[PDB]
Amino acid sequence: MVEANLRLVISIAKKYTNRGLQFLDLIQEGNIGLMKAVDKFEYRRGYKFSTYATWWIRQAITRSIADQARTIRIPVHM
DNA sequence: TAAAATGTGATCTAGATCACATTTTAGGCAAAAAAGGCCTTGACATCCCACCTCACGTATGCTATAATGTGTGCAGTCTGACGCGGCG
Repeated sequence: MVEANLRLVISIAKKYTNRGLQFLDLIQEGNIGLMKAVDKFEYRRGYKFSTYATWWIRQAITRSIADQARTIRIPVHM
């Protein structure tokens, strides 16, 4: 599953590899959200998988950029 | 020889005498008491300490139409010598 959907991970990743942090870190975090979605996904919902891990990936990257990527940590609320 | 010094002598005038009683008052010796030095007491004032203390802030979780191989805006190519790994 994971080795299959790596291209989803990288595709979504490089929408956000504008000069925020760096490519490969967005990619790696994307693989983390991917592994979550593989751990959680239900076939019985019968939907496509792409959407599910799209959400999960996007969460993971979207707050790893914010936790990291600065010398001064601004937490999520600000 | 000009100009300053020298005798008339009786009539006075501010202080000293002189023995003894009474003050004083030292000065200096004993000290009473008061006001510092010693401590205490009551009363205040201000805390240090810390002991709590709720609101706001913060660490973390999912969101099911679906979407799946970068690139990406740069460098302008300095150059002469010296090592080293191919390169026959």
